[PDB]
Amino acid sequence: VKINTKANDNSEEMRHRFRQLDSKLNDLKSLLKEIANNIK
Amino acid sequence: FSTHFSTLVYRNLQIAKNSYNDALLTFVWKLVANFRRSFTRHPLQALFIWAILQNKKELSKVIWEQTKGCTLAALGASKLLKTLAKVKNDINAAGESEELANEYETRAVELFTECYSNDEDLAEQLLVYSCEAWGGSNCLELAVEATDQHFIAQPGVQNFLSKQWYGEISRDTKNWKIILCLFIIPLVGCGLVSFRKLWYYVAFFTSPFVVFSWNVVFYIAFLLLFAYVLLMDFHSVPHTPELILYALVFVLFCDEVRQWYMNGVNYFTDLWNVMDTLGLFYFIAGIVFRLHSSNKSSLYSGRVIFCLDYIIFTLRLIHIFTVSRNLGPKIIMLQRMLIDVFFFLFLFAVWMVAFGVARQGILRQNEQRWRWIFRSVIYEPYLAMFGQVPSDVDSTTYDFSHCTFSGNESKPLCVELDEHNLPRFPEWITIPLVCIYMLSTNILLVNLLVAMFGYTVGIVQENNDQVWKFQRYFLVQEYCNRLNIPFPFVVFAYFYMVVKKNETLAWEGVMKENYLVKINTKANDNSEEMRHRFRQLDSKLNDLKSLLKEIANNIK
Amino acid sequence: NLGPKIIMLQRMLIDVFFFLFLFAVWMVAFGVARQGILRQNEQRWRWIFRSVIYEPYLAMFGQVPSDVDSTTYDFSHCTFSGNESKPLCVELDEHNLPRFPEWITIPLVCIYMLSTNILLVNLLVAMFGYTVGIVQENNDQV
Ligand SMILES: [Ca+2]
Repeated sequence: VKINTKANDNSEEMRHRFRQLDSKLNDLKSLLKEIANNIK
Repeated sequence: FSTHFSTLVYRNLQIAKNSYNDALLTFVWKLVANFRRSFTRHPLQALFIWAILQNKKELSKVIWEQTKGCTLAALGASKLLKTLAKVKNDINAAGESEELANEYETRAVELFTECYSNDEDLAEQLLVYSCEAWGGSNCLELAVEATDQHFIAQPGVQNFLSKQWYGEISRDTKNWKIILCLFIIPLVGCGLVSFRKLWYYVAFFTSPFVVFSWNVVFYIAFLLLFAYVLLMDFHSVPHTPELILYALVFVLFCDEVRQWYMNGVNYFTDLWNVMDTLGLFYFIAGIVFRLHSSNKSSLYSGRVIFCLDYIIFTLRLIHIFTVSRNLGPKIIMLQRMLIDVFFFLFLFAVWMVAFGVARQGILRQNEQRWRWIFRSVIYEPYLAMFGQVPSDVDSTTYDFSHCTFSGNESKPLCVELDEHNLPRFPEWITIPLVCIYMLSTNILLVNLLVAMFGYTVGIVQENNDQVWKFQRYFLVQEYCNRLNIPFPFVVFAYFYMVVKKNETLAWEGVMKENYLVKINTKANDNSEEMRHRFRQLDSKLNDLKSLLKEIANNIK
Repeated sequence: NLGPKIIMLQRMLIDVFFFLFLFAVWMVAFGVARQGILRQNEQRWRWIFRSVIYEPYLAMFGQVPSDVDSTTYDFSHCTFSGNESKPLCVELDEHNLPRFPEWITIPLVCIYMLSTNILLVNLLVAMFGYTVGIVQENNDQV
């Protein structure tokens, strides 16, 4: 467990957070497109 | 090569290559003249040389990368750059030339690592390959005549040279057991000793290693026998062992003469050969002296010269034995450290002269004898620095009342003429000066040198090993030039000789491609993809905003 | 804390071996050139070996032996006959004149003294130096 923690101590979670942010932005864009389609 | 080549560097290059002491420079000059005079072929070599000459590092690197003969091209380019860099006196051109030469040398060194690791046999085959019209010579032939000890110091090259020196002997046995196996005639009994990985019996003698061991045994035996002949027995008429000594020494002289004949130019430049040549030159004078007994004691004088040369032979004994595994490296650093010896000798000598000057101040008004003035001034402080201080003549022994005032008597030392039978020499300044000299020399200057020597070792100890490895090569090469032959049969063989006298490149290219891929991966390992990901995210956000604007426009 | 110092000597003995060899060759040369002064023929293994070994062996440590020829000049005490067991001798003087020339013998004494007493000895201290600090860290473990 200690070895795994040392390996994980890289602290690169910002990349995953950015990926999640991009996914959320894509979801928002898809929701906007769906709203536009529903309006039309 | 004529129009775009220009003349700024062409004139200097031609002038320097007219007499540059480099065969590669002569070949380059000939190629340049042919290109200008013209108005396998190896054209890409000429193109690469052109690229290198005007200090175009990126263009030269690309052209080299395109050329097939990457390793040899890089080696020779680095050699030529280092050779021609310093002819120009510019402080800017020299820096760029040195930087490019070092970059290319390290580039080739790092390239060869992957090739050696992937296939040792492929590397071994590649190194020994005559080039085509581009200064044809093997890899190590260029490397050794290029300095660049870093390339030859790499472990793979050292292992190759070790196996070459071993030759037809398989390295699977302890060194001591192999040494003992040299002395045993049959190899059948020594099953445990790894001779190989009567035919195989005769294969053993062909190893240069065994030849070198036999040579040192013979040389030490010769030294001992020659010393016995010189000192133990000497007569007006020479006798059997003396004649055999002449025979043996002429055998060695002939071997050295053959070595000189093989390489005349480097013989004079080489330092070690000079000492043995001088020793032989004095030895022939020794024979001349012993020829005719013109005077009753005229033979002892020549025996003196014989002995003086014997000293030089004793030194050559160490000279030849230089490289011996862990023993050899210690010898080299002494050559570099001799500067400290020189400086210490000078500094101590001046103090010696002053103390000798002040020793004679006690003595009589006028020595009037070069013999004793020189003898005393030199000899006395020379002991004091080592032991048994001489000032005991004046202080420790006070007055011994033994002086030969008359010049006829050859008696050491004297005392200044006593006044009214009273010893006039005053102690109150003479003895303190003795103490000052003792303190200055025995305990300060001596103990300085130890400290000095200290810094000389640790600072330069790391590099020393490399040099030793380099030196190792030379001996191998030498014993590779003479192959294997016993000394007495060696003389006869020399006389007889005097009477008589593709796929690897493709593999290297593939390895170079793999190495370039590795270099590209190392460059790309920066791991800066997050910037590109952020740029893509911004582009996606802009696209979403544009889509929203388009939807709004469609609604309106 | 006493024990660790012993081990490093075993590793450092290589320096002792190398120094012994290098000093021995110089010793042999100087012993060769010491006997050049002496009579044409020693004809006695006993004294030739005794002198050649023993003399430079002191010179390297102390009380240089060349005082037989230079410092003491000629003592006029030689047993030319082999029967007499007397140390040392002088080359047969020509017309009662000591034939041994100083102008080369004494300089050689000085060269040997410089080579051995102050250079080869003071080398070993330096050498030993690097042997310690480089390997001192590991020694404790052993
Ligand atoms: Ca030689």
